[PDB]
Amino acid sequence: TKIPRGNGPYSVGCTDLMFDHTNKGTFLRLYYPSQDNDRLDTLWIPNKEYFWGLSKFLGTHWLMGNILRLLFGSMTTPANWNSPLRPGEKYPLVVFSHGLGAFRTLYSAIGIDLASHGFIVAAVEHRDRSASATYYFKDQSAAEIGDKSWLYLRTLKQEEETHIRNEQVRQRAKECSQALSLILDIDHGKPVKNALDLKFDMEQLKDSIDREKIAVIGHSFGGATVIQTLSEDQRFRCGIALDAWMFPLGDEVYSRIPQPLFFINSEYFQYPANIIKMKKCYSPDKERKMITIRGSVHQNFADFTFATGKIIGHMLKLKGDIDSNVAIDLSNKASLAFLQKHLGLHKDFDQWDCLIEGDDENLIPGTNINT
Repeated sequence: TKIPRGNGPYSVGCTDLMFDHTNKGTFLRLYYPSQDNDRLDTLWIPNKEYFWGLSKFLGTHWLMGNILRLLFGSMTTPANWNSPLRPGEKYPLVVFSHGLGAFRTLYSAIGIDLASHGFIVAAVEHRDRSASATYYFKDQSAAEIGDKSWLYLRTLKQEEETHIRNEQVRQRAKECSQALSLILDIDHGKPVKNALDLKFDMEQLKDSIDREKIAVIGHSFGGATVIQTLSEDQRFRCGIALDAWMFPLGDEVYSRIPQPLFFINSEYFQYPANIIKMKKCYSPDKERKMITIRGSVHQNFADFTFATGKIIGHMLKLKGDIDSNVAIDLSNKASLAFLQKHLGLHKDFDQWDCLIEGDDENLIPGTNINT
């Protein structure tokens, strides 16, 4: 309801796709240009179990899950649920990777804005136990019945963090690559039975993808995921890391990323041990850009920044000093200029090329840490 509408001229639809039905299958939320703009009715957090998972992630208990559920269980996001895909054009494609404790529906302000500018967005739900919650089906009959097996976030010990975070980032990159293969195979006529029964016929995606114009975007854990996925999969032609959390990455990735990479940071999250890993990606033979959104916190990139009032938002660290709409517009506009530049798009996003340089009252070129 306070999650902003896309600023672009396309109307936006949304659906969910799970294939195959198993814990090793792909689960994603699709944002796309819709033919028609009938009602902004997409349910933001569609199952009680995500609220239960958010509560466990936050360190609270059962009452917190029910409180979040009471507060946000009927909150919508501004996209036409299961609206037909707009025909007649091949769309560039973004694969989006969520942060630790998030899941596929929590970056709709970004997904919806990109889609309103003519992108298809596949927001993946990771099954590495980094999502607060996710689900899959133990067999085709459980899928037919809607009999969901839930998987909740894994809490780690200290001695575990180094090994398990790196295993999770590797699974995450496999899941981004698999999600892309799923969309590309559908684009080229692979018959798929969605494990979820929804009005959106996935045959509409046949011959709807501009297969040369693929990018990967992600927040926090998903920013590390951008870098791992780029190093393994040359089908992704550039990456945008939103407040990348660099800890999970092994030292081998930094030399292994030919594609252009854009770091969009919050002012109040970053720290030298994290920033120094970002600088390790820099090379004179490669395009790396970094900007910092002045007055932003980590949560400015995710949908909970639009979920509360200005005052509660500041106390819970969901909002920064900057206005949440001003911050997301800067991140989305700079993203669009970067995607036009490195995917070769024939649109007008280059009007924001200056935001890539950090040339704005609310942007810092590079970083406040050491730029």
